[PDB]
Amino acid sequence: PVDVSVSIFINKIYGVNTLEQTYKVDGYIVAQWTGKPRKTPGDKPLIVENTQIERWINNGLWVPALEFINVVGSPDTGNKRLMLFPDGRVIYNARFLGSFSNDMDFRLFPFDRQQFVLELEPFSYNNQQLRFSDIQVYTENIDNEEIDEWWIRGKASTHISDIRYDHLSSVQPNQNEFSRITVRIDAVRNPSYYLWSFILPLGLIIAASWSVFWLESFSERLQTSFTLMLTVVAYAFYTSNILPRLPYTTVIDQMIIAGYGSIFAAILLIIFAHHRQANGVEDDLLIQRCRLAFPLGFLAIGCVLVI
Amino acid sequence: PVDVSVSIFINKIYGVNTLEQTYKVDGYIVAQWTGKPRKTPGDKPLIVENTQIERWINNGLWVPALEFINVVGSPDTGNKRLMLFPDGRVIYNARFLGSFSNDMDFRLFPFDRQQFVLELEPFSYNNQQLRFSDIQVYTENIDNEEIDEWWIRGKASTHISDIRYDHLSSVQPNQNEFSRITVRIDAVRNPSYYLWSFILPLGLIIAASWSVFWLESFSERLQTSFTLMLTVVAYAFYTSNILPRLPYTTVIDQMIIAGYGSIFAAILLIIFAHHRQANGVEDDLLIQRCRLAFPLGFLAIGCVLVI
Amino acid sequence: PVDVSVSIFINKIYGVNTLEQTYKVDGYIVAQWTGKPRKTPGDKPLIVENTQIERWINNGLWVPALEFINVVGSPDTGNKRLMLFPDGRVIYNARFLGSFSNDMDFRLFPFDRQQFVLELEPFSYNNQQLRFSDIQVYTENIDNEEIDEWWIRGKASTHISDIRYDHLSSVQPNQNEFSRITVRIDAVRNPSYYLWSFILPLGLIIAASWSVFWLESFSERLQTSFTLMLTVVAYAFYTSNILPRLPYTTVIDQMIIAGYGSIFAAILLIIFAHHRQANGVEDDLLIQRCRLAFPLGFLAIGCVLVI
Amino acid sequence: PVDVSVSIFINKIYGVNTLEQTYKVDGYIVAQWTGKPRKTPGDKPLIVENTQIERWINNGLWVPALEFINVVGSPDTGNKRLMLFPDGRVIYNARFLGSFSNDMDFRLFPFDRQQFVLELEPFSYNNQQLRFSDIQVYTENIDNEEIDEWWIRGKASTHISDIRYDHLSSVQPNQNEFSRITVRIDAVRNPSYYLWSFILPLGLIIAASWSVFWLESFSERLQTSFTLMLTVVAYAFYTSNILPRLPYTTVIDQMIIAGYGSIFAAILLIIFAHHRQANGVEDDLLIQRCRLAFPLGFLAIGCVLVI
Amino acid sequence: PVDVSVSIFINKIYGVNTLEQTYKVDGYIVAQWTGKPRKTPGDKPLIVENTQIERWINNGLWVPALEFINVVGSPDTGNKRLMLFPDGRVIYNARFLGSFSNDMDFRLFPFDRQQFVLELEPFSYNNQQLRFSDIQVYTENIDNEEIDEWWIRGKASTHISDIRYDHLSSVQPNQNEFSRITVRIDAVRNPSYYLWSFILPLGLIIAASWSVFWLESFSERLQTSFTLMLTVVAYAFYTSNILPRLPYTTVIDQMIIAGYGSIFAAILLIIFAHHRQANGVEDDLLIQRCRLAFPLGFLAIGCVLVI
Amino acid sequence: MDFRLFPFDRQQFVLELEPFSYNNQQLRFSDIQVYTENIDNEEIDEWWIRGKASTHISDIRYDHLSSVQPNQNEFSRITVRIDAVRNPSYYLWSFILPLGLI
Ligand SMILES: CN(C)CCCN1c2ccccc2Sc2ccc(Cl)cc21
Ligand SMILES: CN(C)CCCN1c2ccccc2Sc2ccc(Cl)cc21
Ligand SMILES: CN(C)CCCN1c2ccccc2Sc2ccc(Cl)cc21
Ligand SMILES: CN(C)CCCN1c2ccccc2Sc2ccc(Cl)cc21
Ligand SMILES: CN(C)CCCN1c2ccccc2Sc2ccc(Cl)cc21
Ligand SMILES: CN(C)CCCN1c2ccccc2Sc2ccc(Cl)cc21
Repeated sequence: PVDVSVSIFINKIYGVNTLEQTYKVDGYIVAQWTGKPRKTPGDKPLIVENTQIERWINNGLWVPALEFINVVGSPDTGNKRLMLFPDGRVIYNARFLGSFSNDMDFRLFPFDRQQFVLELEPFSYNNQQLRFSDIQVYTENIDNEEIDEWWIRGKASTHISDIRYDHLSSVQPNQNEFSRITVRIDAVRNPSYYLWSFILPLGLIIAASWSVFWLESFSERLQTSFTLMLTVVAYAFYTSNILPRLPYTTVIDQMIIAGYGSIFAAILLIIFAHHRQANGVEDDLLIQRCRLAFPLGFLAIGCVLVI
Repeated sequence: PVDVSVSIFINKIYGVNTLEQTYKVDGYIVAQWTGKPRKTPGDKPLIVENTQIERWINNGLWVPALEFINVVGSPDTGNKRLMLFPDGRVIYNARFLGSFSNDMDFRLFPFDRQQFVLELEPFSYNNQQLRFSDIQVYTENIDNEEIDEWWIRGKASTHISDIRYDHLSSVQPNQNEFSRITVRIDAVRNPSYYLWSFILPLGLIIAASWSVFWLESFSERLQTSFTLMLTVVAYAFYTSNILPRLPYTTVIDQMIIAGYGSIFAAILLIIFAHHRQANGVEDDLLIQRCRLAFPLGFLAIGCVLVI
Repeated sequence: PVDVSVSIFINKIYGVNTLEQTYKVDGYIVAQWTGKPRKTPGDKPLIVENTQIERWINNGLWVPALEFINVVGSPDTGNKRLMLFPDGRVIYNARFLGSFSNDMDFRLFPFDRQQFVLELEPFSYNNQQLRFSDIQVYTENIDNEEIDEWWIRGKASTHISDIRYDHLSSVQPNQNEFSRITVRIDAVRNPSYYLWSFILPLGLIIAASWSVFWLESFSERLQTSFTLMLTVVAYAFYTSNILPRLPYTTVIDQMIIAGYGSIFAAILLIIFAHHRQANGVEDDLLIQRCRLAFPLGFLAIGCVLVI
Repeated sequence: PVDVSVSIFINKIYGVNTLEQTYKVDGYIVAQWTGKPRKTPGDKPLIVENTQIERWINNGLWVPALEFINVVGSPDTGNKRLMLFPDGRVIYNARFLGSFSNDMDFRLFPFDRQQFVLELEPFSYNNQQLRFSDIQVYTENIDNEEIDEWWIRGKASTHISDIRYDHLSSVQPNQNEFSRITVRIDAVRNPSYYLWSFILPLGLIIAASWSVFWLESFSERLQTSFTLMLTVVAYAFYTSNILPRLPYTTVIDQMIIAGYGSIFAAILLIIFAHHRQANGVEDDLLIQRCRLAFPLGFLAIGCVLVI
Repeated sequence: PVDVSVSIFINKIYGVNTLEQTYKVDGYIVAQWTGKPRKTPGDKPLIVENTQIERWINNGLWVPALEFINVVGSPDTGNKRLMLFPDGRVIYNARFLGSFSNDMDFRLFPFDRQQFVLELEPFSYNNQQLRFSDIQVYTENIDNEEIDEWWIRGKASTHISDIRYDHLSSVQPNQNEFSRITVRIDAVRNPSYYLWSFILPLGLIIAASWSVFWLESFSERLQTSFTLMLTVVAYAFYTSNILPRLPYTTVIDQMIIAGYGSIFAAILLIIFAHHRQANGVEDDLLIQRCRLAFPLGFLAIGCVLVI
Repeated sequence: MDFRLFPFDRQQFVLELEPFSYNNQQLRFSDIQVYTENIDNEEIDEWWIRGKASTHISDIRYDHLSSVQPNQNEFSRITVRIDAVRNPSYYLWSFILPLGLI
């Protein structure tokens, strides 16, 4: 029941696809397993590069297909080599680049925590078993990820479990448990760019929105309101175009509704101030001095969005 | 007249293409059919992985090409294995990723009901017949589909019918019936994001549009109208850019016309109020108090949009 | 001089590319031609699927390369079969998906008439001749094409002509005429979406533009003009982004200039009204009552845009 | 030292890529060269289609790899045939589609002159020499290209020169000159669409910008300026999105700065008028009558942009 | 321990991908290494083109797989030839096009300095050693890079170092040092386009923003502020859409915050001016004459952004 | 230096640095800082530099008496090379031309 050692060198993780819940991983994979001894030229181990490998299989060299369970579509394989040893053992080494899938919650958008994962498992073998898994990452955190998009937190999580597959296990009674290496790296999004260039401007806009109450007239207030309205619609548009498209509301996306809100509540106040009067036309004395009472009310409701 | 058992494990449905009426499906397919017994090494069944399979065909192993009738372009095949059994039976197992086509009505829009479908049928065989179909989906609904885009309603819809193809059935008299497995999954779009972030803002915009009648002057009313106009055009653009492009009007798209409408109706009243007079310049007394009569008229016309 | 029968099943025409003058067509092609009789296993005709076909060619089976004259780049071929008959005749059957080219005039944009076309012709044969062509389309019109983008008018246009190719016909004296099947389907664009959601809003905008003459002041008129100016630029942008990019002016694109026009003519009038006077400042009495004379002049010029 | 005749049929030139300086060309290529006579079936020349060609090379048929020096990435080869003649001569014929590169100056912009080019040269042969080159285009100019994007001026430029490659010419002393066919067709951009739909609207906007001086007040003038400012920013955005992205300023791009300029110059004037006075607040009498002096100054500076 | 000479002809570097930190490089690679002498037809060296090469390996011709360490996905190989010499030496010559990865700091932005890099290294050989590396670039700078996006500063830079790979070096004791050629070209971004068309317009906008202090009223000042606000949001959108997307703030991106800043500070002053008074309503005399004190304060803070 | 195209030269000025007695002491990275400008003042100056920065840092074999120390005789050599063009003004304006007239 073959023991297989596996090593995964991860070279680059890039191009998240928020909508498809998808990321790209470039790296090498290495499998090692000891077979029946053989005679090699010299006694040096033998090297078999690319095209030559498939020919060695036509002569009964077994090389197991190891599938990336969580890759979306067959990956781009660059180079592959076999290392056939005189004492039997065999090393398969190949570089890969593949788009891998995992569940990704982006609802806390500019402040994400994500988990990029590789799942390896033999394509047709249940008593060929993954001996031990080793993942070699060569980076550093917190560091260059001001230039880079993501903050890795954890280093190395491995598993190597057994998968059941209870469906048509009568196709082969008593044996349908496959050996699955699971590799998972934890990462955090770099919330600098999105605050310094999206969160902050929106707040200033929402703040300056409240300055509508320091307009003297009423016509001034209500008319100006509509310009604020436009300002948000403009800023929502700017937001939507550049930010990653999703099927839920992000934190930024919530703040954008808060804008739409404060402004439309202003209009109501601005108008109800006018027509809650003692005569026909007296703006209600205290009410349009919600000048430093809208900011408080907004900030109070902006402390329950957090919890 | 060969019996073929089929099983389809569905791994992920993603990337709808509203314009092309198209979706992507990643999963495995398994075919089982009993052939002339053979000697396998040992008596254990024989495994034939990838490249090796095509070689077994060159020696007279028959393996039927099973076509995805409704796939748009030949799909990406990842790994394939044969399981040759000593008692004859044979298992073809392969992972696929393909862009599939089906009719899709998106007119409702953010409140969709769609039907993702697979159609399998042998490419050149009419008395080789699909024994039974089993589809294995491993998800859950109503559930994680706040993080996910779609709400599946049904689980398992199957078909296994006979297709006629009456065109040049004299090419082979009396026999042109192909066995077609049809698999169809029902799903609902998640109408959260689009309400919370598109429907609602537009309503507020349309609502605040009506507040034009609470402007005192006429110049104030008529001038402000044009800013409301701009506000809709802005919001139509924002809408159009982010939402899926289609060749018909969505619900949102109608609401956008309702905006364009109310605002232009306002303009007419606002102006007709001014010149429907007893003197040269008297704004008509009751009319510019359609303040809480436009909201009713719009809302009345917005309850016949539903039925 | 070989006779070849051809039939073309058209499964889907999708993804027009206005700039490249290009459309996508998914379907099957079948060629039939009678060769030297042969012995098949049993007496049942022999089936040769995919990879196996190329092997049968290495043994001297002639299978002509049929080229799609007007396909842009070699198409995606999915499955192919040979049907070798004991009495000689041979059937080639294969599914294709390809991006095809044809001349396409889009100057009447939302109200198009187009002609989607396939041109088939053998790649190296002049006395192998296309016997008869049959095209099998299974749709219906006027019908589901509210859900679908296009309205097919004609059904079946076929040709099968002979192409001259007079360049280096001394490479082979007296014989350079190739047999070219021409298939062409006529279709009309569904002008609903573009009217109900683009043409109409623009008209309301242009209409409301004229309401500028019902402003009392001159400062009111001239200033408001600049907001109208903004509105068109906004609406031009919205138009351009969503509509298909082209190298000529569409109908919509002209109407957008008509907007740009009426508004800039207003400014001139609005200003010329102010200074075409008897005293220093008298707005010319009749002129700023081109209130219901710009609409007529615009509508008069909008009845010569048609013829 | 083999003589090779070449003919290039150009079927379609489409999809310019302004940033990459890149275009697509679909067409056929034909190479002819006389070899050692051979026995053909019959005495009719022998036809060898596609896959079969590579098999004939395995038996010592020499077929020179002809490289497209200026193609970006190996091109899409559609169909290929050999024509083996009994008298020796051999004809290679294949259809190609490839993305070709050339230096492209887009600074003029909507009034471009460009030169689309093919450069052919053998990949490993210096005394195999391109006998004569022939290019077959079947179009017409001026004519259609109101429907088409480009105006071809010249017809046929050919070269067939010798390339030096002085780098490691000691790898093979005395012989490193390769025979290079050069084909180049000259074309002009169709400056209708961009004038009628971009150039023109911008001028009207810039013109209407100047009408700011016919506002009576000063507050009217200065405030309106900012709407003009917004108006340009709006139109700059519209321009940028639709027009081809570049790393230099186009003519349109300059015109857009001219807008930004006149409007900001207006602001300066409008304000300097107010505070260049004999009292505290007297708008300078002649200066705010730069009404028909800004138009002249702009048009004067717009006649030195040309030379 | 094989000596390998390498030459790299670089034809074109294009299509930077700011987000993925990625660039495209098309060129040829040449490897030369002297093997056991052989008999060639004639005594002329033998040429082996494309497909024929792979056949020569099946007969024991060793051709080392040389990997591009920093290429993202296996590159597009166009044509390849072997030049087998009678005296043993062998030349591998092939054209490639590949997307290569390198670290790229885009924070400066329109005034970038970048370093485009190739890393070549044998895929399975440590005592096969890269003798010497030669890179052939044929351009000129400062020069056409007004038409071209980038200004190359340096010419060459080579390395040829030894890489350790200390992970599972017990797989082969005492020998795991691979020979890596490193090529790096230095380049500068051409900051003309981004200054002349982005930096400048923004400044004029920000400058004209300050002209808000020369408005007479207070209602005029505060209301106009909101139009300036809109103007920046507009310009941010325009900026964001066209400029390369990044995960950090560019220089332009900072300037956009400076706009958002000055305008919101204006609002505060404009409002604080009104209610820092001796009576109920006296605008503070000196303060609203920060007319030529905001420009200075902004320019003072804009000289600490540099250092 | 090839001077056969004299008044119209292209030359390559080069530095080669390498440790005098060390093979596993290795030149980590090389950086060369030139502070000039071209085409420019080189009407006053004799030469026109074209390229800026060429570096190498290779390993030199020295296969002669490598048994003096078996298995280790590869020295780390920085190579720096600058490309330059001769200023063909003076020699044309004052030599080429007069001779043609003659
Ligand atoms: C600043 N350094 C974190 C840069 C590394 C960025 N990189 C990455 C990118 C996007 C999402 C997640 C990751 S994690 C990761 C794990 C291994 C390796 Cl080799 C690279 C990465
Ligand atoms: C929403 N949760 C049910 C998650 C499922 C998302 N996913 C999906 C996406 C778009 C449209 C339809 C579906 S159904 C489906 C069926 C099987 C699998 Cl494996 C994935 C999916
Ligand atoms: C609207 N119903 C006619 C549905 C068909 C639409 N479809 C189509 C799409 C884009 C452009 C032209 C066409 S025509 C056509 C011809 C044959 C077939 Cl099989 C499909 C199509
Ligand atoms: C009607 N005529 C304008 C046709 C020319 C259009 N087409 C083209 C497109 C973009 C850039 C350059 C060209 S030139 C050209 C040369 C040969 C052929 Cl076959 C087509 C073209
Ligand atoms: C003015 N000419 C130097 C243009 C250089 C543009 N091009 C380039 C593009 C993007 C990043 C780096 C470079 S460098 C380079 C090196 C060789 C060649 Cl062939 C082209 C380039
Ligand atoms: C116009 N500038 C090129 C003047 C430089 C002349 N100078 C020089 C002289 C003879 C041959 C080559 C050079 S290059 C060079 C590189 C660096 C420095 Cl610091 C001086 C020089």
